[PDB]
Amino acid sequence: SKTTSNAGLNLIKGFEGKRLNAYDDGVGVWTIGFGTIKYPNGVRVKKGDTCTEQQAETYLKNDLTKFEVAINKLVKVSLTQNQFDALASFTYNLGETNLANSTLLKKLNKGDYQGAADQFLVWNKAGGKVMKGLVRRREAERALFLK
Amino acid sequence: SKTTSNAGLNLIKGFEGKRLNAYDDGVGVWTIGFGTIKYPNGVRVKKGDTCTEQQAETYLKNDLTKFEVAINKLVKVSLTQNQFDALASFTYNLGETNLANSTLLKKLNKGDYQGAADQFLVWNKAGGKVMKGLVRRREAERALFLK
Repeated sequence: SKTTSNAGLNLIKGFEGKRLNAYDDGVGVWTIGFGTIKYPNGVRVKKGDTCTEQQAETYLKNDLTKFEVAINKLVKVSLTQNQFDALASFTYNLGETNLANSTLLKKLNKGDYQGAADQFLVWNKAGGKVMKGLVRRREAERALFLK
Repeated sequence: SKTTSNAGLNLIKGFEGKRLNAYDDGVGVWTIGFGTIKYPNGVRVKKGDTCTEQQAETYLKNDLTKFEVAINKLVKVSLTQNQFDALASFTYNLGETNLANSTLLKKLNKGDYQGAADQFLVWNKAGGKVMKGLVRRREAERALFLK
């Protein structure tokens, strides 16, 4: 069973940004590193927390584990490491339920890799508006999937 | 018995957006207007459909009826219109079963309005992922509920 490799980690790190001081993510949930809100020991991130780059990467790798488990359970065809990494970014962003219900996964499990790759681009909306950042993200994920 | 007023309608329009051309939501469900997937005559939205803003408003008001019915059946205490509208947004987003089983409804039906208001905030997850947009929705619903 696969885990997220450096291609997927770099993708996600680019999207989350690097923040070594805890920050309000905009809705009052304190966050640090590359999108971490809870340390692997269960302690919640709080205002005033600081971390190192290595700690942030470890925390990201931990945050990914549940979504990696979901991908390994849900996908029933072979994946290149690039394809797994693209799905890890997609699923980290959108959650396991969106992956489980997606047309992407339906087509993927039929062996239709090209159709699945094109489904990444459908998920470009937040609040019904197409977001340029989500377009760029889905395009990067599709590009890695097809690499 | 109550129906959703302009306040709840604006809350829901906020996070559904407005799209007068039908679009795929990523799970193969074509969607139009303010999150409508089935017209009031039971006909499913399909690719190529278009509607006017007025039609979209009518369709959204129709979509809300099942959730309004659920709230009026499940809630056993008085509600201001603001509180009803907050619950309409919450239940539109999360569904009748989640409302029925919620600590939110349990506290509300004991007459514990402040406890219920605070329970809005725990419903900020999708597919194992805390979502900033969901936190925003829940905080807006709580604020309207408390107004």
